Amino acid sequence: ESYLWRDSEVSRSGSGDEPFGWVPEAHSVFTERILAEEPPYPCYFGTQGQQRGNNSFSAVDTRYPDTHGPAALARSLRAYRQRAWQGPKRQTLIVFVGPAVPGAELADDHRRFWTLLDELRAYDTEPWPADVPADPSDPRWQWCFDGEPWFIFAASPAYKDRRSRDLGPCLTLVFQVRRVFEGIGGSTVAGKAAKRRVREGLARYDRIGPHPTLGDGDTSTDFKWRQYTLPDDDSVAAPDACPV
Ligand code: HEM
Ligand SMILES: NC(=[NH2+])NCCC[C@H](N)C(=O)O
Repeated sequence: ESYLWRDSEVSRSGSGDEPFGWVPEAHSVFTERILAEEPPYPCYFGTQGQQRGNNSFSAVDTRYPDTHGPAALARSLRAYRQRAWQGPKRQTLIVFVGPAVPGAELADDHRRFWTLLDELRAYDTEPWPADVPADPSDPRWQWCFDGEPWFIFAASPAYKDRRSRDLGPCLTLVFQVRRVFEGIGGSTVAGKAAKRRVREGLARYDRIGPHPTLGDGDTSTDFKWRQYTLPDDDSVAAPDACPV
């Protein structure tokens, strides 16, 4: 019924040539990435959330869009939002989009990601937040669903130098509600300490440095969309080029 899974429920996602028959493998690669010991995954928060049982999963199967597509993901997002606002603050939803496409370029995976986020809006039950501009060209735009803005980023196997955003063979969407950042807002002492620690991790793991669009946390950053789909290099997209 529900396509929202905890780690122990993933194996029932699918088998074989079924819808989601590739999902257990995608899940297994993801957990190996973020639990690796040497070098450790740069985001220790994410590692800790996995070890502690606080990550949830879902998927989109491009071969079954009527049943295992954007409409179903929108249901899973609503169920996740409810779980994310209870119990531990540091929860993440990880969504695999598959099956994997051997040979896909990063730009192909980014286009897929934006099309998904665009499409999901049609299946929201709630009014768009009246304090968040709905127009993606606005500097204060953020992707919103079920009444609130989310934190969201795209992971792909086509990230070569920014290996931290290679989470396995599928386009992967990593969703969180703002609750995750309680106590470690970018302007707090703890929040700065967390940036230093993750950034040291990145230097160890990736071949390219942290991207310029990740700010210092002292103000709300304009054109947050850019952080959703970082390039594999140091280039900065035109602020008006959000594909939604
Ligand atoms: C499975 C879950 C997670 C993954 C895969 C993950 C992944 C990442 C990655 C790849 C970055 C580097 C910046 C970027 O590419 O956008 C990052 C940075 C960060 N993450 Fe995580 N994360 C996870 C969960 C969390 C959670 C649950 C929190 C908070 C509780 C958190 C806090 C942060 C912080 C503070 C940074 C540093 C941002 C900066 O230096 O500006 N992450 N995360
Ligand atoms: N797990 C992550 N990559 N988090 C990115 C945080 C984005 C940032 N706090 C902002 O809204 O400007």
